[PDB]
Amino acid sequence: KVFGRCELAAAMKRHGLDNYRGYSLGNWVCAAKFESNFNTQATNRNTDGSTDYGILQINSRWWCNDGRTPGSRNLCNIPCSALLSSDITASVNCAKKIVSDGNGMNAWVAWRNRCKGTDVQAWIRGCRL
Ligand SMILES: [Cl-]
Ligand SMILES: [Cl-]
Ligand code: NA
Repeated sequence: KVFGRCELAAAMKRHGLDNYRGYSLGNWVCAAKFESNFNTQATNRNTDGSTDYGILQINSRWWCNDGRTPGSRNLCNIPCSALLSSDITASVNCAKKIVSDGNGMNAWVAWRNRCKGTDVQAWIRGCRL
């Protein structure tokens, strides 16, 4: 599914991401925009043979099992395909664990390079929440 900006803001808010570990909602919406363009079916292969999955491009080397990344962990205890559902719950619950692990949202390269230090508020501007 391809969310709209405010639709996705509202789903993330309902799932408890607004202010999670001190990151306001605009941060999570900006990151989804630049990681997946709000498309829950996005996949992308990395140089090391791992793959990133879903609206927040979560990586199979650590976080989910796709049966094809030798020597990887599955720290969110899910198959990676669960992260491509039109229901973002699986992605959000795994992201909360990632963002809790010490390095915050710097885990998301596109957040670091395209959202960090910008007016992330703008991403929720105009939405009724
Ligand atoms: Cl915000
Ligand atoms: Cl932090
Ligand atoms: Na894995």
